[PDB]
Amino acid sequence: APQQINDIVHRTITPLIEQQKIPGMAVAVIYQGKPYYFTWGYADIAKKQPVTQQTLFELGSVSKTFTGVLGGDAIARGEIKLSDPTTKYWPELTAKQWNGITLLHLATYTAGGLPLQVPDEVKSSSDLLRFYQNWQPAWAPGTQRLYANSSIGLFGALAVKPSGLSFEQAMQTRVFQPLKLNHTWINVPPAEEKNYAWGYREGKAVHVSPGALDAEAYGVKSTIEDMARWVQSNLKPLDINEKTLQQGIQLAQSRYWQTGDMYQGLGWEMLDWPVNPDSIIALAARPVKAITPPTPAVRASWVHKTGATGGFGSYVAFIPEKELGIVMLANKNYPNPARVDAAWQILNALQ
Ligand SMILES: *C(=O)[C@H]([C@@H](C)O)[C@H]1CC(SCCNC=N)=C(C(=O)O)N1
Repeated sequence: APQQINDIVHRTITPLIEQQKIPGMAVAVIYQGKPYYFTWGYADIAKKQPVTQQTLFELGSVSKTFTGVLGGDAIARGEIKLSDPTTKYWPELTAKQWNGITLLHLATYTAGGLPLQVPDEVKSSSDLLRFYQNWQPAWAPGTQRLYANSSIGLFGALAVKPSGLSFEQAMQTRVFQPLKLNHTWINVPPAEEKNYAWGYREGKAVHVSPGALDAEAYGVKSTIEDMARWVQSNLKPLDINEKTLQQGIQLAQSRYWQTGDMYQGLGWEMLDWPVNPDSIIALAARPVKAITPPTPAVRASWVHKTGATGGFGSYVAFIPEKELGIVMLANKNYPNPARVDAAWQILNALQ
């Protein structure tokens, strides 16, 4: 832990924890390709359990990066094509609004207005089909971006259909295991419960609730160590031995659409580096310009993903061209601006 990294990290995170009243936090900085860990506070306030490098945190929306890479891997395997109509994988989706909506639109939130959340009412596979059949797009496909769990969630569920594997089995065997993310789970096993941090919302300990397509959109839990490893894998995909996976990682970081200064990948979001911090709301509908054809992963990019659950807030960002990256996991959902400002403060300093 070079003193410079210790210094920038502690000087940035200590005040953050104090201002945001965060009970527990873990950070990993990947510098010149190697990880450095830092931990503060509590994983469980009541039982006085501290945050350690083995504490599991709910990644919330950061889970989408895993879904995007798993989708990229299925593409790489030839199991699906992003240009394929959604109906090719869900024939029961006969409603006419689906004509022209492809797996690319689902993966990138450009299907035409799918909702941020699947309604809680949807439980069964039957209610889900009914939800998508009855959904009425406000816009034609590929014209506007509206971040949506019901959009990338459907993408994740359909991308694994050809494999015959459940989404969780596919994720475990095709992404977690090959990358040695041995403490990353969609469902936390009883043996690992001792390490599962509690999230805190209004001072109350809470864990994420089950919901339709939760695994695919916001259901992964992981340790600061596994997330540092996930960041290393995304920083340098070429070191990954599994060909299809190496490929999927690259596909998830290609630039499919542009909205202002940001580009939409599969899961990951990117901005050209260098980026102004200030340049990095329940619903923000934004027109998008298609990148035809998609730009392959650009090394000079700030690649990132923010995510939260009712009780946790997380952020991951990295710059391929600098072999630099960071992961910040907390068991309190605090403002996104504060997460990005802290990450930029640290990475700019190490830049
Ligand atoms: C990630 O996808 C999640 C969710 C839609 O599954 C979003 C939710 C939030 S915070 C929304 C309002 N909550 C207030 N306590 C975030 C975020 O990272 O800010 N991600």
